[PDB]
Amino acid sequence: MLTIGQLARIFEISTKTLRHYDAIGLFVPARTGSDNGYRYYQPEQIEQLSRILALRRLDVPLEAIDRLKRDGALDDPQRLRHFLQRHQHTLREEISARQRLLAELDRTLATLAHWRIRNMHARIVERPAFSVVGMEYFGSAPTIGQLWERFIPREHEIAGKHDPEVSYGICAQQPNGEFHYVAGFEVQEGWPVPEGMVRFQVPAQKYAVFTHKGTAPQIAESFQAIYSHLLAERGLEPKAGVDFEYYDQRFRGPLDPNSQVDLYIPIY
Ligand SMILES: Nc1nc2c(ncn2[C@@H]2O[C@@H]3COP(=O)(O)O[C@H]4[C@@H](O)[C@H](n5cnc6c(=O)[nH]c(N)nc65)O[C@@H]4COP(=O)(O)O[C@H]3[C@H]2O)c(=O)[nH]1
Ligand SMILES: Nc1nc2c(ncn2[C@@H]2O[C@@H]3COP(=O)(O)O[C@H]4[C@@H](O)[C@H](n5cnc6c(=O)[nH]c(N)nc65)O[C@@H]4COP(=O)(O)O[C@H]3[C@H]2O)c(=O)[nH]1
Repeated sequence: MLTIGQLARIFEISTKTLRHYDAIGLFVPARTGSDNGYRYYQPEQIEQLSRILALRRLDVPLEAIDRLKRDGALDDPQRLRHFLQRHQHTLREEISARQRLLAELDRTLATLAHWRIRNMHARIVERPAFSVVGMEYFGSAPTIGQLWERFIPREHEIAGKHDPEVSYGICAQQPNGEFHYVAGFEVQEGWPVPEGMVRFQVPAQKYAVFTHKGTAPQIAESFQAIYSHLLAERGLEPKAGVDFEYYDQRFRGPLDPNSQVDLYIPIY
């Protein structure tokens, strides 16, 4: 025979969970110690307690278990299997119903994007030429976001940062056809350029500035809307030159949906 401590041990439960079961009359010990008032169980009851605890593991309430114990369904493998399949069917439907909501949710998230784009209004500004030092990349890559994580650990090595709280994602066109991306900071001329990095000069330009209020992978969608109609709808025409992303305090990481990024679109 097993003591309540031995039983509770091999099932890793508390000893009063078992006295409780005894008070309910759900799981009664085979006999009570006639000289210590202790509870003692038979090895034949292990599989019975095992099934009781397996129901509790399925979050089945104890009063349910007590209902099964009384009307004999708990000690019947066919009636018990029936209870479990039924409960299984509910779990599957609760999952299906929630999965349907995720589709409706994801469909609703898409419409929120168009609403955001419709609210991305342009502000026109002219800015003089300024110098940028950082890690450049020559070539039409299918990575940028990787250039940034390639660039963030070496940011410290840039001396003479005129304004360290703002950085730039510059994209310059080449008569090549290819484009030239550079991630860096505005720094005054004369300071040394860390090894493996470059100094890029952004010319003076007229700009249309669109505030992208979203994630960084979502930046491309803003660019698409900008060149598909947003400039035209405002009678502005893009001009060949260098654009850039303007990251300041409003930027909170490439995957934070609360990040804001100004996109300086050169125009006529
Ligand atoms: N103080 C106390 N302890 C209990 C009681 N019921 C179970 N135990 C504990 O459970 C062990 C084995 O239980 P068992 O199957 O009755 O197996 C027992 C039982 O079959 C038999 N036995 C020993 N003493 C007595 C006794 O006073 N009366 C009876 N009828 N049988 C006894 O010898 C086996 C070995 O017993 P133990 O080595 O002492 O070890 C016992 C004892 O530590 C109880 O009412 N009082
Ligand atoms: N046919 C049927 N009768 C229902 C239903 N819901 C309640 N009842 C009746 O109402 C009594 C108490 O229901 P309760 O307050 O929800 O209290 C319930 C509940 O808290 C728990 N319980 C028992 N069976 C189940 C079960 O299958 N699932 C769950 N989740 N809880 C149960 O234990 C109590 C059961 O006490 P009983 O003596 O069985 O008595 C039950 C039962 O006769 C139902 O969906 N179908």
